[PDB]
Amino acid sequence: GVVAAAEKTKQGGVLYVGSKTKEGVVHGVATVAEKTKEQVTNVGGAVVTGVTAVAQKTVEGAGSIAAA
Amino acid sequence: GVVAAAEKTKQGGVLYVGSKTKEGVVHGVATVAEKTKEQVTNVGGAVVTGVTAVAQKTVEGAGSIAAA
Amino acid sequence: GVVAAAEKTKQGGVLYVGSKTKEGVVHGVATVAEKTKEQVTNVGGAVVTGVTAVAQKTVEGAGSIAAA
Amino acid sequence: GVVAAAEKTKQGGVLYVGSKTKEGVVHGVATVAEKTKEQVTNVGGAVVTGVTAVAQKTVEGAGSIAAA
Amino acid sequence: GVVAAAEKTKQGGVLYVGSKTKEGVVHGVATVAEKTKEQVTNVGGAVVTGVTAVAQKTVEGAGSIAAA
Amino acid sequence: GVVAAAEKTKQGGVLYVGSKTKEGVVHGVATVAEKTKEQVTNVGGAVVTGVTAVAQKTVEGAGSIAAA
Repeated sequence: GVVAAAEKTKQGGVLYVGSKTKEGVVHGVATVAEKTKEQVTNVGGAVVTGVTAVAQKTVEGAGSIAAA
Repeated sequence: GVVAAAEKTKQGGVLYVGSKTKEGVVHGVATVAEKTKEQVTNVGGAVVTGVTAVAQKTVEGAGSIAAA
Repeated sequence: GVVAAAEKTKQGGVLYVGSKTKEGVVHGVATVAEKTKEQVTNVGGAVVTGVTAVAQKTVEGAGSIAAA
Repeated sequence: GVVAAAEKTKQGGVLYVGSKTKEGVVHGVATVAEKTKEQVTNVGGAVVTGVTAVAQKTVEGAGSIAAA
Repeated sequence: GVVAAAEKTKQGGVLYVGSKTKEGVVHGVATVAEKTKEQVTNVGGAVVTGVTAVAQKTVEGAGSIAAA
Repeated sequence: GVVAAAEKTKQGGVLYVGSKTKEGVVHGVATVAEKTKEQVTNVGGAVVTGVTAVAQKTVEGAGSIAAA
């Protein structure tokens, strides 16, 4: 087997973005393989894909991953 | 078997986005493989796929993954 | 097996971006390999993909990963 | 097996970007290899991808990684 | 096996960029190899990719890495 | 086996450069080698890729690395 865990505790801003382009296909996070036995795809934290996407102060949480 | 867990505890903003392209397709997070025996896709945290989607202050939780 | 974990605790700004370009495909973070036995894809913290994407004060959390 | 972890504790801006270029695809962080047995891909901290991306005071957390 | 970790504690501005150039593809940080057994990709701290990208006071956090 | 770690504590600006030149592809930090068994890619601190990119007072945290 394999193990992982996390927790959070706590005890105690303007931004301008105008987008402009005529074309672009976009992929966030990816991998590919033919003839491949153990394709394992793992993702955590904060992630998004968009022709525009913006990351103000985005992560206050915590985390981890493991495999194989 | 295989193991993970978490939970969250606690003891105690302007942004502009204008979209512009007419259409051009987007896929957020994915992976591909022909001829694959141990085909595993695993996902956590905060995720969306959309032509625009935005990540203001998004993650307060916690989490983790394992497989094989 | 493999093990990982993390936590957060706590005890105690203007920016201009105007985009302009005529075309661009964009991929955030990616890798590729044919004929691969142990294809492992892992990501943490904060990452986002867009023809524009901006990272004000983005990470207040903490984290780590391991595999194989 | 392999182990990693981290934590944050705490006890106690004017910038302009004008974008202008006519074309240029962008990729953030990436690597590639054919015939490759143990492709292992890992990332953390704060990283983002676009034709322009700006990193104001962006990292206030902590972390690390290990594999193989 | 292998180990890594880090932490942060704490106890206690104008700049101009106008971009102008006619074309440029840009890649943040990358490496490549055919015929490779132990392809390992690791990144930390703060890094971002753009045809223009600017780093005011970007790191207050801390970190390290190790592998294989 | 292998080990690494670090930490930070604490207890106790005008500049003009406007960009103009006609073309440039730019890569931040990279290396390549075919027929290479132990391709190991590790990076820290802050570095950013852009045809013009400016680093006022950018890294005030700390770190170091080793692998294999």
